[PDB]
Amino acid sequence: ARVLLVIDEPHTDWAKYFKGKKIHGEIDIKVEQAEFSDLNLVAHANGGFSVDMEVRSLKPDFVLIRQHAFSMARNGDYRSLVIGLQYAGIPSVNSLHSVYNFCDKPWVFAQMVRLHKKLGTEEFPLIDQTFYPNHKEMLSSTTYPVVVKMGHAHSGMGKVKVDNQHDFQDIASVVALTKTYATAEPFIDAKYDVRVQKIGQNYKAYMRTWKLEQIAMSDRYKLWVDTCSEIFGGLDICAVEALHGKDGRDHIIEVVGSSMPLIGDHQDEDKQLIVELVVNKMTQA
Amino acid sequence: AARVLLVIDEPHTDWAKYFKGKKIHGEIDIKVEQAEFSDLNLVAHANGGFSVDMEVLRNGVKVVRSLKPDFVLIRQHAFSMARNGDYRSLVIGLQYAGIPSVNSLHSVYNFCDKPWVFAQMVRLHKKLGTEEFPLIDQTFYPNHKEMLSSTTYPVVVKMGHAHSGMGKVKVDNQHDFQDIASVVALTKTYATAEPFIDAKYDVRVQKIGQNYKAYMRTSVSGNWKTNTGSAMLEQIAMSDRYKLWVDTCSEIFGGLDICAVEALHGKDGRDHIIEVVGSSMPLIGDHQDEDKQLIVELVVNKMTQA
Amino acid sequence: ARVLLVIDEPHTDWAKYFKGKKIHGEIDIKVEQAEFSDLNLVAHANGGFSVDMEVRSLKPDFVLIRQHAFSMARNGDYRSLVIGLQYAGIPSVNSLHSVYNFCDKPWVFAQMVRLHKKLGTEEFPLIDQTFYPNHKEMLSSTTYPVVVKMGHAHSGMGKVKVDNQHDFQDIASVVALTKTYATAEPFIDAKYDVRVQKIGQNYKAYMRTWKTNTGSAMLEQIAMSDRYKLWVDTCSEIFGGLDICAVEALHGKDGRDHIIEVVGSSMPLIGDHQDEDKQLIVELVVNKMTQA
Amino acid sequence: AARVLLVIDEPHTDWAKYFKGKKIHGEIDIKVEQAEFSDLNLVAHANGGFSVDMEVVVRSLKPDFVLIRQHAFSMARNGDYRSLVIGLQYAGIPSVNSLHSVYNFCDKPWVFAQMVRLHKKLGTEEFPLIDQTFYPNHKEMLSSTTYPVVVKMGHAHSGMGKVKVDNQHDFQDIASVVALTKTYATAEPFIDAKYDVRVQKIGQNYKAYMRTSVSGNWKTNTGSAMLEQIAMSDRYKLWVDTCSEIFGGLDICAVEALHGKDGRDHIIEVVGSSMPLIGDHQDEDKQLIVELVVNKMTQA
Ligand SMILES: Nc1ncnc2c1ncn2[C@@H]1O[C@H](COP(=O)(O)OP(=O)(O)OP(=O)(O)O)[C@@H](O)[C@H]1O
Ligand SMILES: Nc1ncnc2c1ncn2[C@@H]1O[C@H](COP(=O)(O)OP(=O)(O)OP(=O)(O)O)[C@@H](O)[C@H]1O
Ligand SMILES: Nc1ncnc2c1ncn2[C@@H]1O[C@H](COP(=O)(O)OP(=O)(O)OP(=O)(O)O)[C@@H](O)[C@H]1O
Ligand SMILES: Nc1ncnc2c1ncn2[C@@H]1O[C@H](COP(=O)(O)OP(=O)(O)OP(=O)(O)O)[C@@H](O)[C@H]1O
Ligand SMILES: [Ca+2]
Ligand SMILES: [Ca+2]
Ligand SMILES: [Ca+2]
Ligand SMILES: [Ca+2]
Repeated sequence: ARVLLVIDEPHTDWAKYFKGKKIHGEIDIKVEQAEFSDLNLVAHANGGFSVDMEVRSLKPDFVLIRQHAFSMARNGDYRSLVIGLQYAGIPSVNSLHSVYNFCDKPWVFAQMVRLHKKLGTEEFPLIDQTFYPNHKEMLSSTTYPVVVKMGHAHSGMGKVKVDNQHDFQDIASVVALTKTYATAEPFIDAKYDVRVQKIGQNYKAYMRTWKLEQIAMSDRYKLWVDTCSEIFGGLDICAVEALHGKDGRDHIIEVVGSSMPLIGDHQDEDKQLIVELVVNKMTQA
Repeated sequence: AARVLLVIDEPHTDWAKYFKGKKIHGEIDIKVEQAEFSDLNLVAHANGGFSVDMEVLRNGVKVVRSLKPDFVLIRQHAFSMARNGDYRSLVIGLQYAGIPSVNSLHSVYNFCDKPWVFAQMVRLHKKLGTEEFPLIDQTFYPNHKEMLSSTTYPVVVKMGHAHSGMGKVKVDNQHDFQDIASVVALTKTYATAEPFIDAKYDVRVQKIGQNYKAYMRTSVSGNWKTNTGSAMLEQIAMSDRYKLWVDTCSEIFGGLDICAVEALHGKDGRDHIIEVVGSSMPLIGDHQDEDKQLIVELVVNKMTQA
Repeated sequence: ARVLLVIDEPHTDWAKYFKGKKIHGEIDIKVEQAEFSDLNLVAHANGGFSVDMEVRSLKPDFVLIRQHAFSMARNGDYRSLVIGLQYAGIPSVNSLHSVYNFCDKPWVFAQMVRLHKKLGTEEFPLIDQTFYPNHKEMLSSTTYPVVVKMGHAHSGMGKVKVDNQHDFQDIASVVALTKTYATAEPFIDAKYDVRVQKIGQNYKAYMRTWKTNTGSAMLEQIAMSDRYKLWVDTCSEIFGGLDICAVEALHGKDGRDHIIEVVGSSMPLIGDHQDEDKQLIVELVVNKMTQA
Repeated sequence: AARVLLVIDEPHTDWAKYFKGKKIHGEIDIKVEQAEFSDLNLVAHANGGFSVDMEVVVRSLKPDFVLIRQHAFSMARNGDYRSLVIGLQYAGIPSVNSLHSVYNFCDKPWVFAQMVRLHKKLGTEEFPLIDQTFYPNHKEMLSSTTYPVVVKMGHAHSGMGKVKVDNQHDFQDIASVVALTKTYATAEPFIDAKYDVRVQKIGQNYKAYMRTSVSGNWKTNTGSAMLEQIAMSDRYKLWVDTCSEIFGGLDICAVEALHGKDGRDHIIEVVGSSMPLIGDHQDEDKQLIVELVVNKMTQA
């Protein structure tokens, strides 16, 4: 029986979705589930290794990662477990390589910058964004308001709207206390934001209208996510988020990996899709 | 043999000049060494032995010269949560070596957490009452989790331990407060929130030894932070009111030789004390040269007592 | 009913030890107990405040601190809670001031360095320790072996025996990764080590028979000498006074004593009089609460 | 319009000297700008605009290329320059080694993992990777099968954080120290080495040096030691060739291995473009690096 470790919150019962699924028609799949916070491991270059949960130990043959491997908030650093999993040679979705490299939002943005550079604005409208290695480079902005995003954090954390020079200077003084990097980008007066996802070969576009209706995929939206899905060796599960300004201009602000939240009326379909995806990946091994 | 005095301060002020010709007991000369925290290190032995190492730029070659100070004057902030602003171990080292200081090393170490110092003012306020010691209403949050909301807006949020306006922001509403709380989570430290005061001006009452001065500061750049941007300073008369403020605060942590009390003066006529600073308070106004001389007098007298 | 918050692990049922105890003869005492890791609070300059536990909230009239307030190990920093309690103006044992100042072992040691300078080696034999603000000052050592103690940690953590120059250099390079200070001191070929404790006005001395801290060891309560009493009485005066404290010393095979540390109100209770010590602590707390 | 090359290296090597007279496509000049990570900062815009600020006066530049000779990360205070690497990539500035490999080289265990893969593929005979155990944090550090071992704490250089442990009691003391570093660590068999070897590869040039101590230290990079260049073998060529393909390709790299007294080799690490130049051919290596960079610059 093949052991699949799914790093995810307890709500979604992954064992339920993998129930009955078999590799090559007879190799059963056992599902072990737990959050990053309850895991630890030890890996040997020789191949031996063990993942400890809660305390029960297991040896996953594969891993599905649905949780953020890193957050600059307290207790959110799980990079060393990602390193350990890679060290033990365990295959995963998304790839451990992409997971590790997704641990710095500006590092992932840089990849889109390169994409934007090749494709041009009419094909890939990447939002205008500025990167600051530290607060010392934060002096002012061309226009206001702007959205400042501090360090590497999720669910709105560390993201503030700044309406003027004085406030910017204050916010910059706060970046100094985070002792990390930050970005600033034009605040978009949005009519709504859209997220284009891609799981394996399935695509879906959702329209949500400061901080849900499924729409039709377009060739434009497909290009956005197809191009983004190729970074860091390829992302099996990813999505592109863009803001649609009242003036009709689109602005791509981010690309998410395998921890992207499932949304809308089809969360069930998407989980099954992820299951189909992981089963196929496990099959090849 | 000359007594060695180490002054920890930025190079803008040349203390050697101010201590020139000052003698202890009339015949002992004072040799002044000066440097910033960033260029200092030391080693201290329980038996009394010790050495202070100072990095100096002697013509391109980064040279380290060691000294054995008999006394120390601390004019720089020993701690800041900004990168490279943590000099607490040097303060511990100086105390470990038993070096006398101004202000006392004990007070300096205990001044490394603004809310910890503020707690002393809270005690003094419960004791003296609002009429005589109008401490501002402030709330202390050990971490971001307890930052849910405020009774009134706008509020001024002060993150961790920092200076010169660093880490302080004005928040006008509930939604913005929640965003700021999420930022606090990224600083991974404590934070305080206090009522934003529409101030006519702010004032600072200082006490150097037995010399008192009060200054009023007004912004002329539309900065609610009057220490940020150009502003106007006006020295004002000392009052019994101002004197009580700095006298009572000057007694904390065993006694502060150099200290000051900052208060905001509302447009509605109400005063609000927001902080007491130690021996690293910036000299201000048009009497800075006098204050430096007052500090020499104080230090020389403290050195004589040893 | 006065509320007493006891910060300690659950192995000790403080509610039981305080059961029946009343202040002034009629005011009952309500005991709330929890570890630092399960606590949070909010304090206002106006006197308002709340301590949140686990989630249930309380308003302690007094606190007894039995847990280390600071450790450089991950998750061990509770200094902000000690600041909060002081900000809320809550009385404590030991005093919150002393607890805060005990959060840097070398800072505490510095107080003993002064006592030693006043008393003299014959009265107060403080061990020959060296303080390094950071690793850059860690070059060598007069003698070997030495014991290096990194940062601020407990129960033997971060402490290592170093036998030679080269090993010292390697260990110094590790201090660099801790990004904090460290101390070095002569390794004592100890016959045994002793701990002289003082809880209120009750004194006890125990002899324990290289880290007698780690693994199985034997304890023998020994007589208090005036010498021992002097060590703990003087150390008990630092930072405004310690209601609970103990001095640790190493006794070398050559007959010499070496004081290596004074612990505060979170000192572990040891030997066979631990129940009595808890009872002495209860008496102490009740006396303190009565005066408020 | 001369091309700007920013070299991130310490003042010792005068890179401008080595690039003097070199021109792209025959006529385009190359201006060399040099500085250490500590004296650099920058700003990058998604629109392409950007600037590098060097404390020389705070002069600012717009490198057309970058050569990185300095470690981008160290867990010692002030050794974290990862955000500058991210910044350079955000600005889309070509580099040697690739900024991608530089960023991924900021965790020794992450790189070692790559060498684990190659070992699984190649076998001990061709790729004798040392027996190493990775610990995410001090909690899994219970004991060792054999002693003595070498504990390598977190991510650091020049011997920092590396200690020899001769027994269980000492392993536990060191485990408690790791707890204080609040990071990962690895443990590996201590090798009674006759000497240790390093096989380097710069572009298409290979070299192999052997180093042995003479100051009494097991860390032969600490104290007086003797270096001796030796002959390249196909065994060595395989080592550096295989590792040079990781993270999209390493322009400059080397594989370090220990040669036990029992005759066995043990590979312990692969370094990137900030590997120190050793031996009697440092001038030649700096020249090979100039050629490599000139070529890379030519292609852009
Ligand atoms: N530049 C901008 N202009 C206007 N609104 C913005 C901008 N950037 C972000 N927002 C708004 O803030 C929301 C959250 O921003 P962002 O997606 O960066 O946060 P996040 O922490 O990555 O979110 P989550 O983790 O919930 O995916 C966006 O959905 C959008 O509504
Ligand atoms: N609650 C407040 N309401 C109104 N203005 C405020 C408030 N708090 C601070 N300010 C303004 O900002 C200035 C700086 O604030 P504060 O003194 O707290 O910062 P700081 O970092 O300690 O600065 P410095 O080191 O210059 O003392 C005050 O002098 C005042 O002008
Ligand atoms: N200099 C020394 N020479 C010899 N043995 C020593 C020395 N320092 C410490 N030890 C031994 O190690 C034990 C624990 O060391 P120490 O008390 O410094 O550690 P700790 O972390 O404070 O421990 P605990 O929290 O148990 O008090 C001592 O009781 C003694 O047995
Ligand atoms: N397992 C081991 N057994 C024996 N000697 C070892 C072992 N690991 C390292 N050494 C010795 O220590 C030296 C330095 O170790 P290592 O290369 O791990 O350190 P480093 O910090 O990466 O140093 P550098 O950056 O100079 O490469 C090696 O050259 C070798 O002589
Ligand atoms: Ca998002
Ligand atoms: Ca102030
Ligand atoms: Ca102890
Ligand atoms: Ca190496």
